[PDB]
Amino acid sequence: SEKYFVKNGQPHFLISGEVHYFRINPKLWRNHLQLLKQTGADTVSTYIPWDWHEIEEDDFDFEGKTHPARNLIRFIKLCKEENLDLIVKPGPYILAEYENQGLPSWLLKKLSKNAFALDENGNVISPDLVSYLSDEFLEYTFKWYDKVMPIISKHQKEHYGPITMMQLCNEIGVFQWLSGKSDYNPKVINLYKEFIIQRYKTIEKLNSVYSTNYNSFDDLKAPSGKIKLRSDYCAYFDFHLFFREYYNKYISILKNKIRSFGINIKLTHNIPGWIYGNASELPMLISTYSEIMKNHPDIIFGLDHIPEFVSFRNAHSDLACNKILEAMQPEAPVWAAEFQAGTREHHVKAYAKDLETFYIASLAHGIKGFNYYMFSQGINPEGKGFYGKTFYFQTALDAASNKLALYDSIKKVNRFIRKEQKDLLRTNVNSEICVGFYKPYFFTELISSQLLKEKKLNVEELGLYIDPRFLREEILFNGLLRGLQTLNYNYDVVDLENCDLKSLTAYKQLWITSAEFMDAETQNLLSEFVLNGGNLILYPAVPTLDNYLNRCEILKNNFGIEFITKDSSHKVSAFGIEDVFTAFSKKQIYNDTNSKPIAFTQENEICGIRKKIGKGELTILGFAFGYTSDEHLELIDKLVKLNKIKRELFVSDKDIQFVVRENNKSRYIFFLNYHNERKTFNYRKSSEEISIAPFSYKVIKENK
Amino acid sequence: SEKYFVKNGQPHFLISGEVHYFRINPKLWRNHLQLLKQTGADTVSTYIPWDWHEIEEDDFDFEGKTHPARNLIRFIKLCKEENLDLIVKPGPYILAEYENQGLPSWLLKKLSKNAFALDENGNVISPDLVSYLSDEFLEYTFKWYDKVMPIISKHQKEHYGPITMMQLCNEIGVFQWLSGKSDYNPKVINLYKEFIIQRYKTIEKLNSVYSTNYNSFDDLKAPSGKIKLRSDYCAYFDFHLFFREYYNKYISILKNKIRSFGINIKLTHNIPGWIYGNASELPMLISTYSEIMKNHPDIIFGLDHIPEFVSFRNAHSDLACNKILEAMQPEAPVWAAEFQAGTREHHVKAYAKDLETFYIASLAHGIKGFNYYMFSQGINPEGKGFYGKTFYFQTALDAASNKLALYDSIKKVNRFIRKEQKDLLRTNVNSEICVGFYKPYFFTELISSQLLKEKKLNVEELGLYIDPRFLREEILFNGLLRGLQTLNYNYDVVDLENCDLKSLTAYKQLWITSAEFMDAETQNLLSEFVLNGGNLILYPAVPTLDNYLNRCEILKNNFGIEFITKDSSHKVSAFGIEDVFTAFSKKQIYNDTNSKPIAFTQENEICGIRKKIGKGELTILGFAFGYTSDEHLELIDKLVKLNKIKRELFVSDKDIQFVVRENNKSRYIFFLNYHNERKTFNYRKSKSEEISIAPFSYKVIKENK
Repeated sequence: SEKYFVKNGQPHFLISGEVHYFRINPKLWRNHLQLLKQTGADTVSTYIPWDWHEIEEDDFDFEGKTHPARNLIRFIKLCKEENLDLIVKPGPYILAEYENQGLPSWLLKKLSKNAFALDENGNVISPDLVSYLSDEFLEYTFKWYDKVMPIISKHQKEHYGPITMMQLCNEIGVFQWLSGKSDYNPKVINLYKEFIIQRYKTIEKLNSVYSTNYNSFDDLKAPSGKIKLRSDYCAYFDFHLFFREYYNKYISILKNKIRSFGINIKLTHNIPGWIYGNASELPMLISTYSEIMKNHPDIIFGLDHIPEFVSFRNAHSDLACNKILEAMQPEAPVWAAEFQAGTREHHVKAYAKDLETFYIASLAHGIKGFNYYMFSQGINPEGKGFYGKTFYFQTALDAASNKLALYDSIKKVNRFIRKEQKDLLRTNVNSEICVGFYKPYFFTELISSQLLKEKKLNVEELGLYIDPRFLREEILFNGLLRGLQTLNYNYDVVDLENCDLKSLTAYKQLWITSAEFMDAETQNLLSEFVLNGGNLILYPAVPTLDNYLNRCEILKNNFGIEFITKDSSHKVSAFGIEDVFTAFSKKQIYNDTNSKPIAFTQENEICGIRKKIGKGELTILGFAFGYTSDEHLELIDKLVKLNKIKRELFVSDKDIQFVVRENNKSRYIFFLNYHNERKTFNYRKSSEEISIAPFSYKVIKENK
Repeated sequence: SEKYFVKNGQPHFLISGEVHYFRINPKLWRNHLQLLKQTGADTVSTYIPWDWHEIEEDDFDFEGKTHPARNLIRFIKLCKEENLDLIVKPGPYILAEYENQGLPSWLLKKLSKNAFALDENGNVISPDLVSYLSDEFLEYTFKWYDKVMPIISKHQKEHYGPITMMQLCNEIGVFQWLSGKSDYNPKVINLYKEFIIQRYKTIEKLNSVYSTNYNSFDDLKAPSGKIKLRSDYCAYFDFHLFFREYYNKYISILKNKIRSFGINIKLTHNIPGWIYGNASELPMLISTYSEIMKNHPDIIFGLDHIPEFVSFRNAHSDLACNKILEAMQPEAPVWAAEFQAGTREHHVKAYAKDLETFYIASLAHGIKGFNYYMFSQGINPEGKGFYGKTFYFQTALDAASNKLALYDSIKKVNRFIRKEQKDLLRTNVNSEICVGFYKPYFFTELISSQLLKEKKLNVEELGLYIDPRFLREEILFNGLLRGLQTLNYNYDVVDLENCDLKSLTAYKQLWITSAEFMDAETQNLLSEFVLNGGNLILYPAVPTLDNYLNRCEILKNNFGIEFITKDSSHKVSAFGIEDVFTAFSKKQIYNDTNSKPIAFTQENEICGIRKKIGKGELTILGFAFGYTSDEHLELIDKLVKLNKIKRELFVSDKDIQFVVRENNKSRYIFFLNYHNERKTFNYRKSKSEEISIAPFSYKVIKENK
């Protein structure tokens, strides 16, 4: 049932620590590794920076010939001697606050202009930003691979070396997220043209979907600038699809090259997106990897969790991310490839007592393995740091291997995980609620994000009122998912793309946060789900358009729904809850023939109905709410209770969060106090009186 | 030397609690007032909502004829019976999470289009957002004042009523700021044209400053859209100067109207700007009040502090805000008109143990009075809540008057205040460091802010590289001021506008965070400061332009500086500190003439010097740093120590914050732990005392003599 790492044919909790040999005095390599093993960690993880080892063109030092900290071979030997497995990350990009993001200075100086990512005017975006599919870039990457990959191949577990996994590059696409800028390198744009011809076949077909007036594919230009027309939206939508395919073409080239060295170990990639201690943008970054995840069952994506603190302000972020990755990557364990230990930023403190609670919360929230990033602080050699001499602060170990406050917290958590892993890894939560993940709402990193200064997507110019990023961040991520977690209702997430109806029948309710657009396949899926006996909760809009903003009213028609969109006060009443604040003046007002009205505008127009369709049940709310009042928690609670869903426990203090994880034999109850208040409470199934410190936890075991 | 409130010729710490009579069962008003008085509070504060009392047009209820909680008159009488003084706040705007921000529904339905704030297209920005000088808006406002002001006048302290203070309107500009758009209403555009004609006299003089080619003032239009030319920047700069006059005209009209009722009590206004628990934009909002604070010595501005939590992430916001209000309003005590109690937002928790530390930190940080907002929870009657039925959570009292967890925290703090106020209010911190506040850098709410929808200002298009909002947010507010507080160096802030040289000579160092532009008056002031014996630290730029981006090289010439601007690595070395990360590739490279070079680029070019000039000292760094690395604290520490400034205490844990306040009689040592760590440390005045402090907690030590 559960997915988990395995060691010696038994469940294994992967405990890795990140230790950058190239940033640590080599006299202290053994001490760092011993102190890491002594916490109960089983694995160590590092970058192998191209710039650090190809010191000049075709001059490689992996043995400390030119700098003792270039002795990669010795570091691998010490990992083996100190009984740690090793994760290696040879790039070619490593980021990691390393100058030029790990690319050699000599390479960036030598590359032709056409090897760089270019803006729409043919100017170099950044002196350290190559075009991923540049011939010259891949030729040099391949020569780096020809030197580092034989070493990695020799030192795999197979050959009783320590190497058990390898990351390909680092956060593919990250520079487009950070800048909001696409690569317009003509070679990229040629691949985009081929993608469009492949997709539409004829200019007439393209013109019919986009409402363009092209005489041929020769008329077609890559989109740029603000979206003013529905045709611009269409072109940008497909440009996002193209980048997902392009990142798959890149990682496939690296993967096939790596496999040519007989490297048969597990391959990895990593997903960023936390900002200022919350992760509502991370699902957008998950969505950039949609094509890789479809085409590579053998590449495990892990999460980069950067909470910064642990409170009710961010309690919901890690769980939502873990659940969305599980939806998109069901056949691999959910693990944190970069699991905050200390802080990248001196002024952004990472307290041991916060991170200890985050580590236990992560267990509650289904994490199956993690890599403490950074377990060991580093000192940048020889000028090579982008930001200062020091790499991370408040780590488990400083760069000199001094133990810091976090060390004892990691040892304590690791001791618990080792004691419990055989049973804990085989537990799941009993979710009766399923929440739909509609990937096209997330396809906006070039047009609408938390990092994009000037928004290119303004849906009011397109004749729309529900912005997909507002919906996915405030109505879904910070709204419904935060509210369910706060109310201690389990949910699962499901990827609606190519979704199997049979998997939806497990759940008592499916929740769909819908904008005005949804593709035919998803409208058909939801239609069949209800007609066959499913209970659907759908808000804030019945969709009437497809992904290209062309008419598509399958779900509306199948469900017998009629509506007019009308302006009214932001507040509605719903299920007898007065003064429910909603996001929009515009609301769907429903015809109530064969329906039960359950929500009303200030002038008593019907903005929500319940209906029986076939064997199933529909609840439609023509208004948007997230979680910004107690009325929103009341409404989510009432909606869940329509299908008689119960929490696992009665807990006397509603502001205690709990997670019950179970299998046939074992139950774990995780109690999490995300508040600056000592809380005393009691619990029972739906003597037993417990006190939890501020920003703390308690784990109870029950035998069944 | 300290400014503080006075009652009967003695220092008085103003302790107010906000209690909304209109959101509380009137049978429980007395119980709320008694429980507030029992915390040691002396004052209660409330809005008087126009929508609540003018129930239809020209139908007024202040006596509970139509709803018991419209009985304002009984609430005033109960304040008197329960020995609480009263602050009243009749609007016209109140915000207060009240439908339509407090304006009557009947009003917003009746007003014509011209009464609203409009975008550059002519469209209504928000259906509750009026244009302040709208003739129609002011006519209805005056009719509301005609009914509420006689009541306020009758119940003033001078007539043995409880009313001691009144707020005019609420956070002027806040509704516009939150909308993310500026007001292009036609009353506004016409007043702007009069403003420009009065400022420049002839189109030729305007053209000489802006480098424009207008044939007449009739050709000049209110600036709109993005700044592409230095002349666009000039137009928007005057547009900012115009809005500061516009807000002064609004408050002036309200004040003159109020005074006509024989209302002689203290008038107030309240300052917005906290966002998600920090206040880096608050200085922008306070700068919009520049002309009010110059023209109205009798209107006391107070701060609206909304920390939400109390940690290292926002520790510097309240002190920086308190210091900037003191700079703009040096003749009145620094007070919080709204001092967070509970939370306005159910999903944004406010923990008693956080706010108790915030209260003590506020005392350390020089606060002289406050109004706990909200002391009492409310329930909206009759659907009046903007966002739900309940008004505030985790307050001192719930709407029923039950004590909640915060009540005992507020009683504890108030007890310490009442025991100590006679001495505590008279205490000062010994500030050897003065930081300059250059208001023009803040004048960007039309073009560049955290809330503005459209970024109109891109300095690179103007041939500049130092953005005034980046400088004031990251180099000054989150950088220098955060760094000085973290290092436990006391600083004062001084407004450079019409600044007296004698008010700068008391300090060992003056720190100026400078862009490439600075007016001739300020360039001249700083020149005289150093020539006369001042010690000046100036970065990241010697300015070479004035506020209209025209040539002004006064300070460069007076300091005998030559420089070229050159691109290099972000990293520099400064005072032997290697790998100091700086914000820009571009840096100032100084000639070494008659100077000591103290900072170097990766190509070892000189990007900082120190020199002696007349009787004074100059330290110039041609690179920008805030506080985003440990090297930045090292660099600030090195700079402070150039003039042998010392901390007041040796403390064994550098992450403990302290403030020493003293007068002739008493010394108070405030220790603040903004970190989630139980800390045990020792200290001594610069045999050591040992202290253990809880996470997110505080200690106060009083010493006699």
